[PDB]
Amino acid sequence: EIPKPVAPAPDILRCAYAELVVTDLAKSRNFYVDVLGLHVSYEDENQIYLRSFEEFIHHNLVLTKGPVAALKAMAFRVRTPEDVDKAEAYYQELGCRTERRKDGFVKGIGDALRVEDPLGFPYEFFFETTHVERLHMRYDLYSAGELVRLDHFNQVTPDVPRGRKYLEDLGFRVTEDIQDDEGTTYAAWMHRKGTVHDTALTGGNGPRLHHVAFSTHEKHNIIQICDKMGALRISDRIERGPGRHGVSNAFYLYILDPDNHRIEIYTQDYYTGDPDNPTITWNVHDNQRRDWWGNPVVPSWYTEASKVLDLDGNVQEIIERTDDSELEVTIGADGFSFTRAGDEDGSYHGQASKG
Amino acid sequence: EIPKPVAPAPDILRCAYAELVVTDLAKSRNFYVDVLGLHVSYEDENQIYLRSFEEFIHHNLVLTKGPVAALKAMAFRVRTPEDVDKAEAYYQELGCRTERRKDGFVKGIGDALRVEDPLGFPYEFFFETTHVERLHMRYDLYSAGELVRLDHFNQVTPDVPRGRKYLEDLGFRVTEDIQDDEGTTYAAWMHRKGTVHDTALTGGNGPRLHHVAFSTHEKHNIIQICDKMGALRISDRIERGPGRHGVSNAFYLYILDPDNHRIEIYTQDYYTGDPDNPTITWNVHDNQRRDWWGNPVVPSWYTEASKVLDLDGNVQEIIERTDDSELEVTIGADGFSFTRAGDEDGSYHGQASK
Amino acid sequence: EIPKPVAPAPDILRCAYAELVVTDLAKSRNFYVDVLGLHVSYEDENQIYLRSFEEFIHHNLVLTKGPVAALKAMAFRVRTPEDVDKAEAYYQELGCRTERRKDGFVKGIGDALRVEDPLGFPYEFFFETTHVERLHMRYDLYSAGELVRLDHFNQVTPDVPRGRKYLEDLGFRVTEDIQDDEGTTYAAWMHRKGTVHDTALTGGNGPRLHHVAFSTHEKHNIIQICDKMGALRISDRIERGPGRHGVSNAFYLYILDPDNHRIEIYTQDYYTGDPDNPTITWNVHDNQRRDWWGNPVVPSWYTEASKVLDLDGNVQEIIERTDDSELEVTIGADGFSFTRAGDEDGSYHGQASKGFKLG
Amino acid sequence: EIPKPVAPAPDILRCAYAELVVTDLAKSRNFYVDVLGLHVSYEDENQIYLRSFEEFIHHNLVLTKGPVAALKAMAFRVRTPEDVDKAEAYYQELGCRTERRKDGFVKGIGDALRVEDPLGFPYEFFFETTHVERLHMRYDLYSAGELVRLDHFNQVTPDVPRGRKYLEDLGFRVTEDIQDDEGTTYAAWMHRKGTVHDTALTGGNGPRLHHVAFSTHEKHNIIQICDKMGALRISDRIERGPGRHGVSNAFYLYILDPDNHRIEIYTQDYYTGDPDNPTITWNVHDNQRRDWWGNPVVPSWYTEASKVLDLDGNVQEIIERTDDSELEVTIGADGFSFTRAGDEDGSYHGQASKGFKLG
Ligand SMILES: [Ca+2]
Ligand SMILES: [Cl-]
Ligand SMILES: [Cl-]
Ligand SMILES: [Cl-]
Ligand SMILES: [Cl-]
Ligand SMILES: [Mn+2]
Ligand SMILES: [Mn+2]
Ligand SMILES: [Mn+2]
Ligand SMILES: [Mn+2]
Repeated sequence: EIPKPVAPAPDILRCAYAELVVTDLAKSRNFYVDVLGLHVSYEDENQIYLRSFEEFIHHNLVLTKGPVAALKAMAFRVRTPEDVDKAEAYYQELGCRTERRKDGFVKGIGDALRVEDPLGFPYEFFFETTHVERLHMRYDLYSAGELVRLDHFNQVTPDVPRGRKYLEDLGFRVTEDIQDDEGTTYAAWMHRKGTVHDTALTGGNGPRLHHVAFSTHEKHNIIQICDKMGALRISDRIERGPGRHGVSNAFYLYILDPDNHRIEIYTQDYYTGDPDNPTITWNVHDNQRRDWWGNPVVPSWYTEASKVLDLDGNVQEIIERTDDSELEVTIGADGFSFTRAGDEDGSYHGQASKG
Repeated sequence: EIPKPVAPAPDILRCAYAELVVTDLAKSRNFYVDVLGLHVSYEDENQIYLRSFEEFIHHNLVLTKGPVAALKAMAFRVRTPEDVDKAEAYYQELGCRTERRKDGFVKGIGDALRVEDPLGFPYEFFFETTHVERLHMRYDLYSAGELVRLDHFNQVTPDVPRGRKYLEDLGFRVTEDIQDDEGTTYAAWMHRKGTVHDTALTGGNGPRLHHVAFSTHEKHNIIQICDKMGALRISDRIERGPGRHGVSNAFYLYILDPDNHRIEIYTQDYYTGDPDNPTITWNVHDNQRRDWWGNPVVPSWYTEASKVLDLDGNVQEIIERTDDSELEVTIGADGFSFTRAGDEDGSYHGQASK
Repeated sequence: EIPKPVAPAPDILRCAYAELVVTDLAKSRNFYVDVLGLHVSYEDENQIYLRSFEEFIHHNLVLTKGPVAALKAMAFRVRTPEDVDKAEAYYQELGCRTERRKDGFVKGIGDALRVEDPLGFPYEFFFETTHVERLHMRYDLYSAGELVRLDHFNQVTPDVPRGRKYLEDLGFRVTEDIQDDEGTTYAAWMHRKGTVHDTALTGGNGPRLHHVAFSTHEKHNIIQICDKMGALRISDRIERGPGRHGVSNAFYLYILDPDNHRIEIYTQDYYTGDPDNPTITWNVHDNQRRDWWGNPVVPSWYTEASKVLDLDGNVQEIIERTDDSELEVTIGADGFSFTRAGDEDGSYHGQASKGFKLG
Repeated sequence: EIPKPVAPAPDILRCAYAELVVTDLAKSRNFYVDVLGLHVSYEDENQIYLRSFEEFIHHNLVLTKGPVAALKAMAFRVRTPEDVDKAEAYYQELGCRTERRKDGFVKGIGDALRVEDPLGFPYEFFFETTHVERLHMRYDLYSAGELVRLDHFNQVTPDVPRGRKYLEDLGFRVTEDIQDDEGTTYAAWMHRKGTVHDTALTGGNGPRLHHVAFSTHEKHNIIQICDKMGALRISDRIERGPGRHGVSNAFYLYILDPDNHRIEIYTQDYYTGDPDNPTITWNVHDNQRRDWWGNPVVPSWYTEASKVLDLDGNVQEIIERTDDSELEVTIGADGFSFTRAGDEDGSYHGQASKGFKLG
């Protein structure tokens, strides 16, 4: 349904940064800098530019003060300056609204193209960026919970197959998905950089941003984030986890920022860079697909997500999913999940796992 | 109201082993050897004797085939042979039924006393045991989920202050407990060996054995047990966790064996060996007391536990707790918990967290 | 010196496998399977095919019985079948000997090109491979020392800049190097897959193979390998480490197989996939460049490496390095190393760090 | 030849704290607080009082400014106030100099006894101490290299059996030792608290203090301390390690403070609280006894140690060891070590393991 342009797709390297609108810059600074330990590349009264421990581009996260908390831009770095031209022609062919600024939208980025994409998301494509001191060996700064890289974005959208075809045309390769036996797709993960993903589509009402994810080196670094949150008596801002994912095989944690923006901490997925990387499809009723240990997924994880803005800074209208709901079919009143396919023992009827 | 005997208490070193009755020995062997990686000290068609990586006594766990799954004995090692005689005099004065076997009840244990204690639990006291190869440097045998020591037992009993005073008289020192402002005690942790505990009392219907706990070296060893259970498609046997405890500060996991005996995997609690070790009391409504990260405690954790046997091998009758229920006051319809004391944000009412 | 062909370079994905010749197959199997825990894809009386925990191609290591222990092939996977044709044309233009086998040189590989490259190394390029069960979530098999991926090769060659230019034309990008203030390059690291490297050049007499490297998930996995070697009373086969590298920032260990092939265990380097990834140059006299903690580099690490074979299976003759020796200028008799640039305190004159001298 | 007193020994709980004299209080503070992350209980211009993450007594380390860097006191906590009286009666019957202060020698300690013991060391015994906030759940403060407990002291003394007999009479139980086949003892480890040790004797010229040891939770915490020292460009202050010990089975690191006082970081030894805990005796020529991975022990580890003070604050005279030297018999020019007992393969003669000789 989204047509494949004649124009060549831009060569996209990876997810690079997100710009998030926040309502209280000081509260958000405390969360991202004092709790999570992200490093400040630049800040003033209106914005905070933050980067992970191993990054050399200017930033991985921009917090911009504004009236309505929302995603303003999800940015991907492209391989060459000429790929920004290619992006612009590609989205024009798709009949999408675009805006190009030779000196960038945010500090530390040069020539950049922002677009309202066919799923209603604000994508940015850029090459030029101000290099900063790469802190990868600054063990004098290293926190027990250190965030080392930006890993991926996750987007909520009502029609996953529609979105998947579009991202595949753009060069993303699907690595894992969740489907049922009746032709419904609930989620898909897709990559450029050779990890399990750079973005993912989660079926639900949208456009909304589900989360932004950062990596740590080791599993104990994620445990430390939880332990620190207990010590600060903000354990209520731990939403889900820590756990092992089924899809992706990564160790994970979901926490909530002061404006409820969801942040995932993630580590130790696998290499997907080969072009015949085997795709893995999970059944939606498999209770090890999201948490490998079978821990229940809290309904807020399925229902809550962040608003996204269009290029004028207004919130995008939400379009309702009409396909089956992953919440309803697994943990709702008529839901079902299994531990072992075909075994009644360890299955759950009309409720979540573990009691 | 259990009287302190005039006879001197035995000098208890530590928790040493449990004897669990299991209904299918082969299934049980799979779980404890093939899944959990415990080391075989002896086996035959009726029993399997198992030890942890760093143990030098004969075993930490005896699995005995029997008709009804139950705890048969929770055993403590005493300091000297003469302490077995002390234990016998002590429990006799308490009015308890005792049985002394000079050659032991199980293989690899010598002179031993088993008793039906004042709380209805089958306790064993022994000194003599057959030493075996201590495997602590056998990294050729080390598993990614390696269980390295036996850490503690946890007992369900209806009146916590009654049992606590009894265990204090026996020389156990309380390290942590959970109470409310009305003065109810819901749980207590107490030690001999200088860790947070050797045994613990959980308020509930009893006597029942809540769990036996083994320790690992590191947190990732516990993660691996979860990951392995996923791969074996037995994730339904993960009951609760993994988590960080409030009480004890240990990283933890609870899993269920084939007869629904609960095993805890545990690491990185703190030193309690000083006699004035500060005792920590948590409020029952504090949602970080059990899981520090505020994860909810599943009802089964409060309501399910193993039967225990008397010295004839019959199941001990159960006494209902009359004091307030921790389940009811925290996650029941009239329950509540808080993240920050006095703050409605982050509080849960008639509802568990998350 | 090595000219850039007009013919386009093949699109190389990653290092994929090495074929090592071994003298006693059972002894080598004991090391790679029983000690290190690699997974057997296939074996017979002549060869063992092994893969890492997360691999889905047929193998990462082939062990082949032969009279003389040596590297027979270092293999790189290319993006498409047509890239194997490109590789053949590209190396033919370079004037190199090449051999094309439509059904592969080893089991589990299809159409494959082997070349004697301009530096004397036996490279293989292929696309087609038999997929196997990817064991990445088989935690029922996971070892305390589990090797999860093949990471890189490291090659000993006398003229590092000559080889560096050749690999750059082939599309490898240099991520780090070691140089001095007098124009000498002692080593360079270069990648295709977006980690610090897929291969590396170490200055010395060559061609010889320095090592093949496998990665683990965490640092404790590497510690466990050491601990297990102690328990098996083969700690004499731990050559160097464990440590933190300066170059690459990875945690590491070097061990020696039964034929003295060196294997590295490696974890937690950083992302290099951006095309303007900053290139890091370390000075050869910086005592934190190889081991970040300043631990001395044992002389065998600089002097010993494996023979490599030509396409006929004969050993390649060794060409002597005439550029300065990293060993000699850092830990030799007239050597020098520093902890802090410009500070005499924490410097070493004519011996290694931490109170040691060359044996 | 130290007789067993008729007076009963005090009941000793554990090692509790050390008082180290340091020459520059600010530079020592940088090391212990800014580099190592210890927690300040009290400080002024003359002294800094430091504790570990899980401690509830007032301190584990007192840094006292003075002209000559040295150990001033190694303190053990006793079980009851009455045990301080017992310590006094015990050491008086041994004919040792004692000094008793009802209000303590350092802040946060009450009634305390210091003695110049039969081996020349300044021991303190106390019960009373000021309790402080136990930081064990303060994960808002927890550093990547967090030191969680004080674990042990290690003493250099010329005659190990003489010292060991005396400590056994004091209630310490030997867990491990190192000996040769001709009856020389090189080192012994001994405990009260149910870990491998609270103190240890290392054969050498003495009295000198070899080190004080702190524990971490996990192995990666020790790795971080090394990594941080590299980042701070003070890797020259990493003396030995990191490694796995043979004796004790603990993961370890040795670093040097600004006055060259040696600090060990240590984790994951085993339980010794049972009274028949099996001893382990290692052969001095076993190259896995100190480092299980066979890494060489730097000569400074055998030769260098801190001065100790008498009760007047003057340095104790040093007595030379007449028994054989562990350095000499293992890594010296006539030394040897083995990987496998009886096997020439993996053995080292007249040099250290891994390819080094003494610097
Ligand atoms: Ca020069
Ligand atoms: Cl998920
Ligand atoms: Cl709990
Ligand atoms: Cl290196
Ligand atoms: Cl040692
Ligand atoms: Mn995610
Ligand atoms: Mn427990
Ligand atoms: Mn390497
Ligand atoms: Mn020590």
